[PDB]
Amino acid sequence: SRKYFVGGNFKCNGTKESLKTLIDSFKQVESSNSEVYVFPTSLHISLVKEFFGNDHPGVFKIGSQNISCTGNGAFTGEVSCEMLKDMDVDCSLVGHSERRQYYSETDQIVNNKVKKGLENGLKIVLCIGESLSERETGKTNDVIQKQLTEALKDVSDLSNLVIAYEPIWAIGTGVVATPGQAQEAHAFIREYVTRMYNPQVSSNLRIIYGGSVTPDNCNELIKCADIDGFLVGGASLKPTFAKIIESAQ
Amino acid sequence: SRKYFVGGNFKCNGTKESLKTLIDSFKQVESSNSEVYVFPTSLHISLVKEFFGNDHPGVFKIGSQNISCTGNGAFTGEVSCEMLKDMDVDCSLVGHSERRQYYSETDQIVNNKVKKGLENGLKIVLCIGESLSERETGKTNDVIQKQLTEALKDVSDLSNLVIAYEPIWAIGTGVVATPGQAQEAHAFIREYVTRMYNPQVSSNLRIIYGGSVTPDNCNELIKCADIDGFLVGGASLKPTFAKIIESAQ
Ligand code: NA
Ligand code: NA
Repeated sequence: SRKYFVGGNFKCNGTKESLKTLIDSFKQVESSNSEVYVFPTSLHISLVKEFFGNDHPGVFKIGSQNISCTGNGAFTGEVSCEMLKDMDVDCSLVGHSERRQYYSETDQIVNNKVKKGLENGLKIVLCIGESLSERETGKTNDVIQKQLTEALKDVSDLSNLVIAYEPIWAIGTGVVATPGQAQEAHAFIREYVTRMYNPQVSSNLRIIYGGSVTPDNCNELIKCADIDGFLVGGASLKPTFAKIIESAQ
Repeated sequence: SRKYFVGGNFKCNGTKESLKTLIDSFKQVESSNSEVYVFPTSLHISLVKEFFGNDHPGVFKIGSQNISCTGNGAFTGEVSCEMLKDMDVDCSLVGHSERRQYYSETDQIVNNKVKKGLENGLKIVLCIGESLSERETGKTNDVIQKQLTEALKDVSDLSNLVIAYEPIWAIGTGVVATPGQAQEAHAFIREYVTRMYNPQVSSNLRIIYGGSVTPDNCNELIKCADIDGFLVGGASLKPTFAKIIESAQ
């Protein structure tokens, strides 16, 4: 059976003081049957590693929120896979909705980043999802197919991939996603991955839910047959992120 | 008379070990009449601060290679001015040629970033410059005017601004800029700032040269009347960056 994956995307948040307090809480988490990652900002990755230190259970690992399309060189403002590996970071998000929406990350850029990450041995959390206009006009499945076809173009091996479904339509719009709707989207993603690859590959692929996750709804969502964990937003900046990890046990 | 400014842009380069060695050299620099900044990647800022420690000569300060357009929040992959201030970083590059060229930073995004940086108390190194096609078609001045007009739109106070002129036409093209050509571009920039503001403001504004700078040419360039220091690329990842600082004495 698939090992569950619980990620905490800090986004553009954190201070030295707030992260010190938060990581002190996370060090109290004694064990997990799931993979557990937190994704601080690039500015905070080394600090967060220092805060964890060695006096912890080895439940939490650290990931990046983004990776450069290129390796080292004349890429002002960018951070490369090789730099991350030097820092002992073995995972990154790619194609988060916010980067697609705000920073001109196209499907083709996302493909480039997935390939770059996987080639450098990183675990890549590929983010996909449709907007409210797309959902309301019946294009959910068209969008998921396009995003997968393009993001995974010439990507042969999914062993180090995880897919996060972001119900963009249900984030900040006043519209709310039910667990049933989440499950339906995850089942469809898995079904398309079967077509693009095969049933063995799709059966092994973790598909994590990247909508609104809190301590109040995580236990219901994780039971859904095609939901294999979470990519958590704001709830990952609170000690009760531990309750979300516990739901995945 | 203007205080000179020597910046070292590391771009997307560095490892823990290589930076440890480099900063150990930079700590040997005993004094400078110039402002001195190094701009590591965001991943490396806290480690570079560690390596300098708390008993060095106080010659070097640390800057960022980029800042977010927005403050904290749901901006995956971005690092904000407020985050930089929390880490005691007081300076950033904005509008570097590589970000304009590769990451879709328009003049309007650059304006947004200059305003956001300055409003948060950061010293902003605004980068401008024209391409080889622009230079060869006679558009150098048109391009500089446009870039300044847009980047400084509604920017009233230039006390925390520095401008870096990047002769993009002379970087990676096989075409080489002479110090005379650099001087001519710097003089034009200052002349246009006079028109946009006034001669007091333009006489106080540092305009630093962001073309090819090494220990072999820095002494000739710094003597130029309108060249007030440097934004150095690859030469800033070597101990001999110290020789470039020394040219600005
Ligand atoms: Na499940
Ligand atoms: Na000069």
